[PDB]
Amino acid sequence: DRKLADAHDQMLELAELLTDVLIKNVPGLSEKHAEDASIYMAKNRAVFAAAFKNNATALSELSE
Amino acid sequence: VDRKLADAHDQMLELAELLTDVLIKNVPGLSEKHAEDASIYMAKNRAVFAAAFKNNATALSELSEPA
Repeated sequence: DRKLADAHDQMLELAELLTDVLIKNVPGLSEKHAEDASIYMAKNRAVFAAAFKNNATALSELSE
Repeated sequence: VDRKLADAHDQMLELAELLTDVLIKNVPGLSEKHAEDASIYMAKNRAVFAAAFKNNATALSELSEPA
C-alpha cells in the first residue's frame, strides 16, 4: 500500500537524478532517451548495484 | 601495484561493454553511440554509481561537473 508507494518514490527519485547526470555527460543524448534509460536502470537497481559493485556479469540477471 | 590498475581498467571496459549491450537491448530508440558513451561514463565512475544504486541516489552528487 503506502509502504509500496514509497518503493516507487525511491525508484523515481533515483531515475530523476540519473536522468540529469546523463543529460549532463552524454553529448547529444535527448532528455527523453536519458529518462527512458534512467527509469530502466533505476527500475532494476539491485541488479545494477551488484554489477557496478563487484562484477559486470550480474547483468545476466536482467530478464528479457 | 600497476598490474592492479591494469586489471581495473580492463574491468572498466568489460563493464562498459556489457552495459552498452543491455542498454541497446532495453531502451527502444537509444542509439548505439549514445549507449556506448553513457556506458563508458558510468563504468569510469562505477564506485559512485554502485553507491547510488545500492542506497542513496544522492551519492551521484559526488560526480564532478563535465569536462
